[PDB]
Amino acid sequence: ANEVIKCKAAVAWEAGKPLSIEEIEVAPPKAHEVRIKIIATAVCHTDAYTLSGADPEGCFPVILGHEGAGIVESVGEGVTKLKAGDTVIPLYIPQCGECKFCLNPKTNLCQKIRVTQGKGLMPDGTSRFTCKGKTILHYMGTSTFSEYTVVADISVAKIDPLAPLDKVCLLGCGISTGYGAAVNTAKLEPGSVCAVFGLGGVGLAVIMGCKVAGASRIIGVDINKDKFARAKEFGATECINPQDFSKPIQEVLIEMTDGGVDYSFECIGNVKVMRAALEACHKGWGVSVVVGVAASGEEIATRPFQLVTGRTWKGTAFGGWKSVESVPKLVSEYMSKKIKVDEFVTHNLSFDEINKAFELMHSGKSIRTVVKI
Amino acid sequence: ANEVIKCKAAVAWEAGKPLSIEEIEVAPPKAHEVRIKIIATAVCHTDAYTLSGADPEGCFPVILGHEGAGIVESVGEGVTKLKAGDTVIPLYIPQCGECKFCLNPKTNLCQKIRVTQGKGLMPDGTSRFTCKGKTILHYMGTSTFSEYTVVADISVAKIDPLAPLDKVCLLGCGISTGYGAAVNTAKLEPGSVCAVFGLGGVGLAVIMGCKVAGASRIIGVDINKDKFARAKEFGATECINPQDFSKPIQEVLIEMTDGGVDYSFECIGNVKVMRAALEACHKGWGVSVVVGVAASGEEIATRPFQLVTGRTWKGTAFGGWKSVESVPKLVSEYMSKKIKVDEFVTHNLSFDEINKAFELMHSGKSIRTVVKI
Ligand SMILES: NC(=O)c1ccc[n+]([C@@H]2O[C@H](COP(=O)([O-])OP(=O)(O)OC[C@H]3O[C@@H](n4cnc5c(N)ncnc54)[C@H](O)[C@@H]3O)[C@@H](O)[C@H]2O)c1
Ligand SMILES: NC(=O)c1ccc[n+]([C@@H]2O[C@H](COP(=O)([O-])OP(=O)(O)OC[C@H]3O[C@@H](n4cnc5c(N)ncnc54)[C@H](O)[C@@H]3O)[C@@H](O)[C@H]2O)c1
Ligand SMILES: CCCCCCCCCCCC(=O)O
Ligand SMILES: CCCCCCCCCCCC(=O)O
Ligand SMILES: [K+]
Ligand SMILES: [K+]
Ligand SMILES: [Zn+2]
Ligand SMILES: [Zn+2]
Ligand SMILES: [Zn+2]
Ligand SMILES: [Zn+2]
Repeated sequence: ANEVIKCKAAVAWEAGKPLSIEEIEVAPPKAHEVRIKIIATAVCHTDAYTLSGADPEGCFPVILGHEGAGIVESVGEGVTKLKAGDTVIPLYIPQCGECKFCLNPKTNLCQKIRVTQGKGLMPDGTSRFTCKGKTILHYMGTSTFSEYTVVADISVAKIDPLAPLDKVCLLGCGISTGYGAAVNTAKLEPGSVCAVFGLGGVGLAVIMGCKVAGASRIIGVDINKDKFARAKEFGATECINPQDFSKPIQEVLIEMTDGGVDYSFECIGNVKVMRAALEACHKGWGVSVVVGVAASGEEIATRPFQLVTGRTWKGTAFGGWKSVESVPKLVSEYMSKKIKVDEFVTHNLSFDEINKAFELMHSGKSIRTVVKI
Repeated sequence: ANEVIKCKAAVAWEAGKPLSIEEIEVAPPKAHEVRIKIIATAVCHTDAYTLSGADPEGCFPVILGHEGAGIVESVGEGVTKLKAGDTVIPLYIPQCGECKFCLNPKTNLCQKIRVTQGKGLMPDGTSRFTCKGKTILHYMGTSTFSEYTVVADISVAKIDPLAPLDKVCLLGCGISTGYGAAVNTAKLEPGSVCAVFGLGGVGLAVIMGCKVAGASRIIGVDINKDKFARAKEFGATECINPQDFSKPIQEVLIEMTDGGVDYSFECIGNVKVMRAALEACHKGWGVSVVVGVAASGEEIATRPFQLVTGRTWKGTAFGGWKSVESVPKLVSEYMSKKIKVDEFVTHNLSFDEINKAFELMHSGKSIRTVVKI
């Protein structure tokens, strides 16, 4: 029988405060739920955004984390596709395969459990986390900052049992998104001229995707020149710092590409840079893809003339990958050396030092920090 | 030998005043130029905007008009594809077929003569119009408000001699644009749910295109309910007036379609409605195409969230048709009865009554007025 598990977890008691390593209780999985033992997890800007209290959708107390990889500890009633021991990756974008969205080839945004997930609850409307007598909320349907988490069965990707979990946990978000933005959303053709704004883990994954697709030019853009070396290693043909120019970055890109790039990607979350990314696109056929998540309230803008004269403005969520069916394949692409993963890991920490990952992220000195549970 | 031609034309001496029927001189065609005898010309809000004086690029004196059909009166040196007698349609969007744009399948925006055309001049930098001792400027590279006009040899579509010129003159603008917006820019699939904002000639052509593509639902939107009857005749499954609802129009549409439309088309030129059109699109795969030409300086806006969650913002110019090769085919589709043209004509006038065409536009009681030269 599946019992209540007593384990450690990094709890976010309140907005604006660091995470606290607490002893918590994890209820057994109910019908169509899966309990997972998290082996490794990474931290992303989104976890920090929610933690800051700036996220109008954020609620506390809560167990954050959405970039993890683990092993199935037990499954609830009705679950047959998964079993104890399976190697998996929690998914914040599920795939029920039955809804209006899963049935449509043009999207990956399953809506089956979005309502409850937004409230930090399981599909049945309750939470499996408790701590010191209080209910602790789930986050993005994953809550990877715990030794053991419980997710909806449609929020799980079964992967290659040989994949090193302290590496593939990154496919839970950043890598997959940037890579998918290039090959799924933009679908850039061989020989394309591209520009990538923001050279963090996401931008690097975009560059990686542009190289896989055979781009002829990949121009990285970042105000932090320390990001350049790794950008080139990933495939950037050149990097520029908007701070070195006196004219708008879009004019610079237009100037160095004889009209503008074929595809641009904003991987920062700056509405002003998003406009520049669109305007840096070549007249007639340029396509700009928004990947960054802007603070709530912020709006993007430009003159309709930009679209009338040929440019297209797109966006992407988790690289457009239908999660459950795609993630296993991304793991296989990693195992076969088609895509990189290890190269995104810049720092490693133990669970007790989880807050240092947030510090490294804000010091701007890391791409991705993997936390060993 | 080609001599100077004295003829009648509707001259716009200054902004904010009615066109003046004058006698003018039309120089012969220089190298790579074609002089055309205009048989019929229509009028649309773009001609009126320039005349209003609100166009930051409107210069006077000028001979307006960009919707025409006629016969080649004579050609200049080096012109061998066209000859006197050919039936043709002048094009404000040329097709040199040799520039980077004409060679790229994703666009129809030939740039070979845009600079001079924008200055109301032929490619050689001069004008062929004179009147009362004053040089008169060309307009949109067509100047169809004259018995005779001269245009670049790459601004000409050779069409079926049997086509009725007082009809196909509308294919030089509105009809082609709306139709193309649906089948070239949107490329909507059979069964698509569509919304068309603005039911003028452009919107009706979009509806016509949606029907040809096999759209399942076509919702027409306009603040003037008198535009509804004809919209339904063209294929709209229903029409709604934004004024009849207290909620923003995009909220009404989302409600009416269980999520939003698959494709929306803005055929007005109102940035606020352009935003509504985008937000009225369905999450995950919705696509909005801006067809309307907004006033200078105005800009469109929305929250990047809209793009990140699946929507796409596009625009179109002359329906994306590579002008020289497409117009003849569009004429053929009309001849074959695949598309409508005659149904767009709401009024007919003689050349001397040309100003009345503008009066009809202001009263909002016309789609297209055809002026017989
Ligand atoms: N759409 C999605 O599904 C999805 C998925 C994951 C992440 N994201 C978003 O992607 C964005 C990037 O994630 P990340 O982990 O790579 O973040 P990151 O902070 O590590 O990288 C962002 C980079 O932007 C650079 N930058 C900041 N201002 C700049 C400017 N004005 N011009 C050029 N560069 C500038 C920074 O130096 C940094 O290197 C974030 O907004 C994240 O929330 C979106
Ligand atoms: N992109 C192109 O290549 C291209 C080509 C031709 C025309 N255009 C532009 O297309 C637009 C329309 O051309 P047209 O000939 O059909 O003009 P039109 O005036 O005949 O049509 C405009 C319609 O929009 C309706 N309308 C006005 N405000 C509205 C609102 N708030 N909500 C709903 N409907 C509203 C008007 O009542 C009218 O029925 C103009 O901007 C024109 O310049 C663009
Ligand atoms: C770590 C980055 C995660 C941010 C995810 C961005 C994806 C937005 C889609 C969520 C909205 C929806 O599913 O209806
Ligand atoms: C009849 C009015 C239509 C006016 C056309 C609007 C399209 C503007 C695009 C300009 C073309 C270019 O810059 O190459
Ligand atoms: K593509
Ligand atoms: K399409
Ligand atoms: Zn992340
Ligand atoms: Zn689903
Ligand atoms: Zn017109
Ligand atoms: Zn050209």
